[PDB]
Parts: sequence; C-alpha cells; structure tokens
Amino acid sequence: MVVIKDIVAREILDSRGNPTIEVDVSTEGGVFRAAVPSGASTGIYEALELRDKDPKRYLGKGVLNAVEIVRQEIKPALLGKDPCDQKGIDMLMVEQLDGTKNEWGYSKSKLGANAILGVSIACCRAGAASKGLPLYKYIATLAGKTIDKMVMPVPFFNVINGGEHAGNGLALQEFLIAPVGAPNIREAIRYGSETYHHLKNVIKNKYGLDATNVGDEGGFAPNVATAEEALNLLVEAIKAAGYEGKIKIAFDAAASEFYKQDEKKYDLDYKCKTKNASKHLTGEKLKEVYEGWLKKYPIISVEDPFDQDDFASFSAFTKDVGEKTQVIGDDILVTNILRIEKALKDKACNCLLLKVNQIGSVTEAIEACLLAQKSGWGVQVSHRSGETEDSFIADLVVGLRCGQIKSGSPCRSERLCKYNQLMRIEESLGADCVYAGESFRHPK
Amino acid sequence: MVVIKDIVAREILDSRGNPTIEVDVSTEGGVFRAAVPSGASTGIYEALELRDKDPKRYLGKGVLNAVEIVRQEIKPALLGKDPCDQKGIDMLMVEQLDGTKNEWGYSKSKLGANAILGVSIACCRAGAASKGLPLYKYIATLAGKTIDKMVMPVPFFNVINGGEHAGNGLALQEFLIAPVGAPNIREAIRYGSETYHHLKNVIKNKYGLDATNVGDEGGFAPNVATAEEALNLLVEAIKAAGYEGKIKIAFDAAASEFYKQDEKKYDLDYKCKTKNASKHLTGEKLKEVYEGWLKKYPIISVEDPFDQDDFASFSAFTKDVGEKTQVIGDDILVTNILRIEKALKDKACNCLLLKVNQIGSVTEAIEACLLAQKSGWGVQVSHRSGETEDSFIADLVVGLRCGQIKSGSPCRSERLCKYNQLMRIEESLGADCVYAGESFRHPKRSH
Repeated sequence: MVVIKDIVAREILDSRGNPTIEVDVSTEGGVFRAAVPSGASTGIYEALELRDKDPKRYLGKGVLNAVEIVRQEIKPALLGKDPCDQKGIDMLMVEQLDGTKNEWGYSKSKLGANAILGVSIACCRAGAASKGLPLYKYIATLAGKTIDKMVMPVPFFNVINGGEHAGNGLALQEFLIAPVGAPNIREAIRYGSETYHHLKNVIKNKYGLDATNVGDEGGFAPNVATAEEALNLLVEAIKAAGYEGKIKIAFDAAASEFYKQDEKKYDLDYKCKTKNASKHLTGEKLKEVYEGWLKKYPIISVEDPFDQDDFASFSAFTKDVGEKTQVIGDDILVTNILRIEKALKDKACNCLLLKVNQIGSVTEAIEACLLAQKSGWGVQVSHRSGETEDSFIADLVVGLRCGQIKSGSPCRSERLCKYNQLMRIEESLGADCVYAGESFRHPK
Repeated sequence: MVVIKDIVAREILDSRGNPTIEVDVSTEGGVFRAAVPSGASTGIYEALELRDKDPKRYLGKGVLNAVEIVRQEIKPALLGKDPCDQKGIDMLMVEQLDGTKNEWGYSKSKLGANAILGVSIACCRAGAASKGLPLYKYIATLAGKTIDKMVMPVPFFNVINGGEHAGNGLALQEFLIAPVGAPNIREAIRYGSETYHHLKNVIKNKYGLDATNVGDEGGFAPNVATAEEALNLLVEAIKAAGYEGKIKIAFDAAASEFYKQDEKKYDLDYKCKTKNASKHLTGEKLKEVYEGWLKKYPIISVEDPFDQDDFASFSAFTKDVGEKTQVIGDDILVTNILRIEKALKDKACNCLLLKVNQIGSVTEAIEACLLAQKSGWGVQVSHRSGETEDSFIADLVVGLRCGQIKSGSPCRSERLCKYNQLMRIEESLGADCVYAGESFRHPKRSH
C-alpha cells in the first residue's frame, strides 16, 4: 500500500527535436518516470495532445501548458490516491477532470492526451513497484493475463520508405521485414539487424552513399518508383543475408494519402509527373493489385490498404485474404473502441494497430487490446514517428501477450531502446517465456 | 559501507544497429546499469575494444567474448570491493587483471576497453548511490571539484556533414552550431532545436525532401560543394531563427581524411572526379584558408584542422589564432595522456575532445580532463558515432565542470538522451548552477 506523494512534469525533446512531456510520479517507493511519444494536436477521431501554439518557442510545438495542467489540475486530484488503482486513476482524469467528449468517445481535449498518458504510465510504473513486480508482469495483471509462459513478440522493422516520407515514386508509405522464423527474440533482432545492414550496403552501391541516410523511423528512402522494385530489394536482401524463408515481408500502404475522395479512386501514381489513367484504381481493383503481390512475395501482413473511411474495400479485401494474411487497421481504427466495434461488425480488418498515446490512457489501451483479442483479432503494438528514450511499449507488448510489435528499424536509439528492452525481458524470464514465431497473430 | 554483490553483462544494440556491451553492477542498494558506446578494435594509441570477429554473427561485431570476460575475469576480482573506490577498481582492471600496453600506455586489449568502461561506469553509479549523491555531484567529488555552484555546458550540435560522412563535395567532416548566447541549458537546447528545424526546411527547399534525411549523428548531408556554401546555409538558418549573434559556428575538419602523405599537402577537393580544380595546399596555405573563414563567419571552434601527426601546422595555427579561437584536438590526441602531454609541450591545441571509451575508465578520463584544465586548455566531452540510450556523459560534463559538450544534433534519441539529461540536472540544481555561456572554454570560478 503506497500513495501518490507528488507529481511533477517537464518539457523534453522527442526523437525529431520536438518538445514532448515527461512525468515523474512519487510514492514512498521512490520516483517513477514516463515520457510520452508525439501524437496529433488536431484531429477528428483520435485523442488530441495539448500544445502551446506559441510561434516564439519550438515553432509553436511547446508543451508548457501541458506541464502546468499536470501541476494545476492532475496533481491535486491524485495526491493520496493508490497508484495501483489504474482504472480509477485513468477514468478520473479522462471522465471527471476532463470530460471533453466528441461523437466517437472522450477526446481528452482540455487536459490533453499527452498530459494524461504521462501520468497514466508513471502511476502504472509506480504500481508495479508497489506490487514488487517487473512492469511486463504487472501489465499482464491489469489485463487479466497470466504471468507465466509469457510470449515474446515478433518485431516488424521499417526498411524502405515511400509515400509522404520520401521523394521517390513509391506510393506506399512503409515496407517492413519480420523474422517470424527466429527461435527467440534476441535472434529475431540479429536477423533484422543483419538483413538491414545488408540492405544498406545494396543501396549504398546502387543509389549512392547519401541514399543511406535515414528517416524518422530509421528506414531508407531510395529512389524506387514502384512497390515491385521495393519488394524486389527486400527479397534479394533477405536471401543474400541467408534468411530466405525465415524473414517475411509486410507493408503499410497508408492508402488515405493517395485516395481521391470524390471520384472514389486510389491513385498509385499520385507522385508521378506524367500521370497514367491505368493506375487510378477503384477499391475492388486496388484489392486485386495487393492480391497479386501476396501470391508473388512472402508478404504476411498489410496495414491501411485503403482510406480510413472505406470500410467496403477493407471488408472485401479481408474476406478474400483474411485467413492466411493479416489486415491491420491503423488510421481506420485510431485505437478507438467505437471505431473498432464498427470494424468488427463490418469485418473490415482482422488486426488492431495499438498506439497507446492515440487513445490516451493505459486502461483504455488495455480494454481496446482485449476487445480485439476476444474477437479473434491480432494486435500489433506500435511506436510513433516521434518517439522517446522510454521503452514502455516493450513491456506493454509482453504484458498484453500480443506476440507482435513494430518499433522502427534497428537504427536510432529511440527504436532500439524498445528492442533492447525486449531482450532484457527475455533474459529475466529465461525458460518462463516462448517466442510468438509463426503464431504472431494468434499466440498459443 | 555497501559492497559489490554481483556483476553481469549482456549484448544490446547501439544507435547504428551494432552490438555493444551493457553492464549491471549490484549492491545491497540496488542494481546499477551502464552501456558503452562504439570504439575501435585496432589503433596504436587508443584503448581497444574487444570484438568477437565471428563472420556469421552481426558481421563480426558481436561482444559475447566481452560479456564472458566480465563474468569470468572481472566479477570474481571485484566481488566484495567497495564500489566507491573508483580509482582502486579502475586500476585493478587496467593494470592487474589486464596489464596489456603499447608505447603510449595501457591498451586494455585483453579484457577490452568496452568491458572495463562498462564496469567502471556501473560501479561509479553504485558509488554515487552509496554516498547518497546524484551521479553528477559524485563525479565532482572524484574530480576534486566543488558541488555547490555547478556549471552547465554549452552544447555543440551537429548540423551539416561532409568528408567521409557524405557524397557531397564538402571536404570538412562536420559543421556545428553552439548557442553561446543562451541564458541557460534548456534555452540553449531550444535555440538549437529551432535553428536545426529552420535549417531543415531551408535545405528542403533548395535540395528536396531526401536531403533532409539524417546521418549517424542526426545531421544533414546536403549536396554542397564547398565550406562557403555550407557556412552560408548556417548563417541563413541562424538569421531565420532570429539568433544572429547568439549562436556561433564550429567545425571538425578531420583533416587526416584529406591529407596526402606522399606530397605532405592537403586537398579540399579530394572527392571531385576531375582532379585539377585547385592545387593541393601545404599546412601554411591551409591555415590561411581557415583564417580566411574566421574573418568571414562567426566560427568559434575548430577541431582536427590538420593531420593526426602534423604538430607543426597545429602549433602554427594555434599560435596565431590563440585567444580568439578554440582549437580542439581529437585524432591527434585520442584522449591519451602521453599524447596530451606531447601536444601540451608543442602547444598544438588549446582544448581536449574527451571520449571516455577511448581512454577506458572513468578515473583515467578524469585525470585527462584535469591535466587539460590546469594547463590552460578547455575540455569538450564528446559522444561517439555509435551511441546508446545511456546519458552518462551528461553527468560527466557537469561533474567535471567542463563547460562544453557535443552529443549530436537535437535529433535521434541517442543524442537527445544526453540533452534531456542536462535539462533534468539543471532543474535539480535550480538556482544553484550557472550556464557556461560566453565562458565555455574555461568556466568562471565561484567566489
């Protein structure tokens, strides 16, 4: 039995040089810290983070107002409370102290999702200490999962970039590699790292040294015009690295970015100077293109294949490929219960991309994960473009028994601290853990 | 008081995706962790790392051997010792357990510079805890410096890359910006981040979206042909940010990369295809070229202006710039006492670039810093190309009261990791600390 003795927040910088919020919760057991990744300050479905909007500081991206919220609103309301009452603390902040609710659920507009999550994670971390348990086992406790035979997740490393993250012709946003065939996660990380360096070398020699400079998530943005060229580089790299058959491929289309709202078309050539009518596809036809790549390449997962509001296409694609392939819903679900329930009723997808700061609290993150799992869906915990030194999602993925996680390329320490944390988790557990492997989407 | 109960180590990944060692020293006061950055497994001056060299694991960069060394050689030797005796522990490893050496001091080859530094830093963290002091203050007591009016360092952020780190025409390796005009470290960081983003979008318009991708240290590699083109971008970036006069420039030439041994001349166009742009320059002319830029642009520091062994030039350059510009030694010194002493005698520099894993231990890192400081030189704590999420050098630079630190651009968390740590330290100390500012070369004393 411990209680919240103090709560102080501060402004720190995320992986991209932009301010983010870090919180320190104190109990008789010590000081507990949590740093929140970056999200969206404006939006219609997701939880909005509070930013100063002062052009004279950090180009308007400061979080001082957020720091003051924690001190002036959240602190006085939590002093004396038991940090182990995760649900009580999260619902107090979200429903009572804030209460700002849009038509899709609580927005967390007044206090800001960033201020709330910071406290939620810090209390969650203080609670684990109060119970004398490592973070991963404590999360499992909150989710109703068991603390033995915990599943280590399959990591999804970003490798090739397109869409709005590159000047190349590639329309899809991300191409990743996933070592499902590794015996354990420490090896999974090696397979990933080696294949990644091999790919770097290939790019260095073909596209030049400057093409080996990385993007926000640590991936490369070589001058490839089509998905086929991207997919070809990956298969060559995997084979050359010696992991043919042990490392699979996955991609994030981010189709919303190339969707033509009125005519209801998807323009695979939205970046090309000379436009081709043959590439302005309807949902049903875009589907067939993906189905073409699935039979030709070892693709095991597809994220945001269509616009965030095109449930028709999602449903059709999932109906055709759902059994043997994973269809992740990111922008379409936005880690939102109501959005998920609608997806479930329409069988839009079969996997939830879980961005914790997108929903705002740990309790809400957990219920969303549980809803997906109870419905037969898989769950992939995700990082953000703007991450931090905090490895929370690493313990989260293990505690929620997802057996699946994408947290960037094996490059840039905001991505690696998560992967490093997973390896420590694995040592600690030792024989008391198993690797998701081929069962990443539905762990045993 | 408390003693060492156990020492373990594991293999983690550094910022470039290469393995490195992480050590956990345990006492009754808890478990203390330390991760070391990348170094070099070969060289004739510096402390050498121990790499597995296994053709089939991590391209020969594994560190399982280093991890086993800690377990079978170090651990048994340290169990029961007080973690506070930093010097006793550091010398037990460097001189007795290891003992290997070259004509420039102990190399730390048998146990590995990485295994020893990992242990040294972990114990240092355990010692701080024993004494009941934050790591930075504990380091101050080891260096024999006061813990009352501590000094925050001026940060040197990487911004434009060249030489071997870029396919562009720029011969110099790094260009940095330093907010000497900021009132405190948190402001210095803001100034840096703002100027960095202003630079980012200037580059975006003139070179395109791909040109904004970052290198190992978070900086950019725009296709600029000369130093003049690079300096103009920085001047422009600084003015757009509104910090003209408050943010100065610095650069690391890494001149060794463009020195022609056979000719004994430097080539600023060594990357150009056609090789007749301009004749190669001697130390003399190269100096004049730098002095030329010192008048043109607000450059306050120059690192590795000449070849790793060209003391004649260094001396000549340091002599006529003297009090108005900082001249850092990196490759020429390689954080080696005996090298520092030769450079001191020859007046080759007026500042030391301190790379803690290059010398091997915290104790040696401290005497190196103390040797520089008491001889009229500055000390600039530095990061490595391959960093980790360990913010140790943040507390080191504060504890040593250096007044200056380079730890990458305000991009990539292995870099922000250190900058964020400096801001926490500043909060902790509150009204009980000062910003080096204008005095970054030699922080003013307290009275």
